[PDB]
Amino acid sequence: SMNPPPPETSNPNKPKRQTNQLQYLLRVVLKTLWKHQFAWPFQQPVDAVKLNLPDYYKIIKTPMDMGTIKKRLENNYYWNAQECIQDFNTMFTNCYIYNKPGDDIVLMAEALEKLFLQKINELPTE
Ligand SMILES: CO[C@H]1CC[C@H](n2c([C@@H]3CCCC(=O)N3c3ccc(F)c(F)c3)nc3cc(-c4c(C)noc4C)ccc32)CC1
Repeated sequence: SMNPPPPETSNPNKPKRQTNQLQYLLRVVLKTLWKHQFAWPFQQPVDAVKLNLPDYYKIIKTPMDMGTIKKRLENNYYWNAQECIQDFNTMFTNCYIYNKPGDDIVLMAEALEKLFLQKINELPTE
């Protein structure tokens, strides 16, 4: 099987706005997770061809990753902060769907998710 194309990251037909919460999601939340020791597997779409995982995209139909999330933020793809938070959650739960619970990559995603939730609790008002 081929890989699917990556998720859309820009849509000129979607309205665009800057908000304090979206800026925080980019400049603090995403940046902190990006620099975490376990970030590398989550920095781009899963290359199931390279990883020899022919069933990945048979099981995962809503792929999401931090490279896509960051591009979405940079392209003003999200109107509401909750849309971005949803994509982070999708990334984590995809890992928990595809992989067996004791697997190293699941433990790594759990560590990233714990830090994510801490940073989301510091989201500013507005
Ligand atoms: C830019 O090149 C990429 C970097 C991440 C590489 N990678 C790796 C590399 C190569 C394969 C073996 C290995 O140990 N990897 C690795 C290497 C260094 C790390 F710091 C690390 F956390 C993992 N493992 C990946 C696992 C996943 C994954 C996700 C997310 N959900 O389910 C699975 C399976 C995704 C990517 C993985 C694949 C090539």
